[PDB]
Amino acid sequence: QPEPDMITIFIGTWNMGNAPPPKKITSWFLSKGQGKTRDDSADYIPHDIYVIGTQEDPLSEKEWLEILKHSLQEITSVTFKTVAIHTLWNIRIVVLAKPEHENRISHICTDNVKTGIANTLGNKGAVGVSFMFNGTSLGFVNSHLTSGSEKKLRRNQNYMNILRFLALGDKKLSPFNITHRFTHLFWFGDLNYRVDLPTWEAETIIQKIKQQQYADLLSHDQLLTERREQKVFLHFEEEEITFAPTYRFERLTRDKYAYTKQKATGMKYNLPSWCDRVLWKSYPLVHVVCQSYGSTSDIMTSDHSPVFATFEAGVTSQFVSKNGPGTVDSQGQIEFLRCYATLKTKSQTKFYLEFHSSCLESFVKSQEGENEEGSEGELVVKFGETLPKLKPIISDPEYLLDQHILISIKSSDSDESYGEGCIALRLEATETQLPIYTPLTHHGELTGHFQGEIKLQTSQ
Ligand SMILES: NC(=O)C1CCN(C(=O)Nc2ccccc2)CC1
Repeated sequence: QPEPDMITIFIGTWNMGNAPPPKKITSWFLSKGQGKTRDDSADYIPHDIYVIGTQEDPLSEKEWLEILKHSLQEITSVTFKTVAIHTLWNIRIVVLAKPEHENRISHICTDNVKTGIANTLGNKGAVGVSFMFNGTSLGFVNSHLTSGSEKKLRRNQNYMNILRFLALGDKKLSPFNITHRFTHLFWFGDLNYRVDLPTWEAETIIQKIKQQQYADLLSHDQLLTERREQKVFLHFEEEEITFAPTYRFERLTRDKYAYTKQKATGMKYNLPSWCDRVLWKSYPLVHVVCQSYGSTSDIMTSDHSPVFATFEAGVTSQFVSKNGPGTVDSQGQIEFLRCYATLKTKSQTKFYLEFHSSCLESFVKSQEGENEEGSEGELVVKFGETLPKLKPIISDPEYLLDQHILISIKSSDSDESYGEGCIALRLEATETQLPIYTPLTHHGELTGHFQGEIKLQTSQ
C-alpha cells in the first residue's frame, strides 16, 4: 500500500447563528451551491481530511460529531475517524480523517486564543489544530474576529494576536509563529470583514447580487483591500470569490438579505458581506491547488451560509535511510554564499541567524554578520561566506529537494527574532550556486528581506 504524494483537504467555515442545523447538510461537504463547485462525478470520492470550523455553534461536541460523521458516511460510505475537536466558547474546530490515515497522523496539537480586553474579551478568538501527516506538517485555524463594518482595524489586531499566541506545531521552532510552522496552513472562519459601501447603497448592493455582478462589491471588500495594503494576512492566498455574500440573510430562506439596523444588531447595519472565508499559506514550491471555493444555497438555519473550500495538497513520506534519522549523511550538505539580511529596524545591535529544519538533527546558530548602512537608511547585515555548512540527516535528493530551511535573524543583545522566513530546497540544480530569497516577517508584519546564493549537495 503506497504512501501518498497528494491528499485532498476539505475546509468548512459556518457561523450557525446559535441555531441547530437542518437535518441535511451534505451539500456543504460536497462543495455544491454557488462559486467554484465540485464536479458531480467526484461526489462519492472522500477527501482525505475534513476540517470543519464553526462560530456561534449551539451544539455539544458530541451532537456535532454525530451530525458530521453520519453526514460523511451517508455521502462516502466511509466511517471517518475523529483526529481532533477543540471548542472555545461557541467557536469550534473538528478534524476528521479516512481510517487508512490513522497511523499516518501524529503530533496532534490543539489551542485557542481569546482576543480583546474586558469589554471585548468574552466571545471572539480562534481555535486551532496541527498534526503531522507522514512527513508534512498541517495547521488549521478557525477564527471568529470582531464584528462591525467600522472595526476592520480591530479585526487586523485580532489576526496579529491569534498568529502570535496560538501555540500549535513544533515547540522547538521557538522563533517561529504559526505562519512559518507548517508545510500548509489553512486559516478560515467568520473573519467578519465587510463590503465598505455607504448604508444608503444597500438596495443597490442587493440588486448587484441578484445580477451575479460581484466586481464592484469585491473592490470594497475590507479583507481584499486590507490584504492589498499589507495590513493583514501578509503572504496568504485566497481563491477568487464567485459566490454571493454569505451574510446577512433572513433565516429559513436565501431570498432576502437582512441589512437594516435593529435593537438585536446594536442598531448597526449589516450590508451584504463576505464575512466567511478560507485563506492558506504553504511553504515555497509545495503543491497546493484550490479545487473548490463557494457557499451552499440550501442550508438556511443561520443568518450566514456555510462556505466550503477544497485543496489538493502535496505531502511527503516519513523518510528512512541507512544513515539518518539518528545520524548525519556526509554525502549531503547545504551551503549559503554571499548572504545578506535587509532589516527595517532602526536598532544598532549585532545580528546572528538560526537555521531550523526537520532535515537537521537540531537548529544551527551562525556567527554574527557585519552591519553596513544601506543607501536609503536601512540596516544591511552581511554574512558573506562565514555561514556554517548545514549537515542534512539524509542526502537522497528525493528527500532533500522536498525540504525547507526556516531562517530567523536574532539580536545578539536580546536573542529576540527581528525576522523569520523560509527557503525551499526544491532547486533547479544541485552542486550549483543558485539565487535564494525570502521576505522576513515578525508578528506576521514585513521587517525585512534575506537573499544570497545556496549550493546543495545530494547523494546524486
Ligand atoms: N480531543 C480528544 O478527545 C481526542 C480526539 C480523538 N483521539 C485520537 O487519538 N484521534 C486520532 C489520532 C491519530 C490519528 C487519527 C485519529 C483521542 C481523543
